[PDB]
Amino acid sequence: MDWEERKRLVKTFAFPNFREALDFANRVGALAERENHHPRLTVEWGRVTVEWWTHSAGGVTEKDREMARLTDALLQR
Amino acid sequence: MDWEERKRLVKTFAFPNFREALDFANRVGALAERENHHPRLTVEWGRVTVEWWTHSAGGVTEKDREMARLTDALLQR
Repeated sequence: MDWEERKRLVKTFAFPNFREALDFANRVGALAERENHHPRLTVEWGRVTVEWWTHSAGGVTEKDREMARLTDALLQR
Repeated sequence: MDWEERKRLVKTFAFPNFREALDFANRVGALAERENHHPRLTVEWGRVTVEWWTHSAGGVTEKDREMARLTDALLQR
């Protein structure tokens, strides 16, 4: 599945367990630290939901889309 | 704040940034792996929300309360 504007940019990533989901969340966290823009991450067994938005703007901005693309890049598909 | 039954057992933990919130989430994850019971974790700047429930029971069980107490213990207040 690709990113969707739900006002936030959201995508869920599937994993075989909790451990791998948490591992991915940590990589997204490192990315957030580097770009000075943080997501809302939801980690549970087999899934990580990543949400990007800009509070001040009350929605999705170019920075959020950049973070979404950098998040997908972490998968190196 | 103490744990509250919202059917799940929920509590939010405050932090000064995202990094420390993620660090705490990882400790809760290790705890979950040891006890074979996993929470739904929400990590964002300055906060980690921890939710415990048992799917099959459709609510909060003794195991969830045990996990809540073990989660607080991680803080070693």
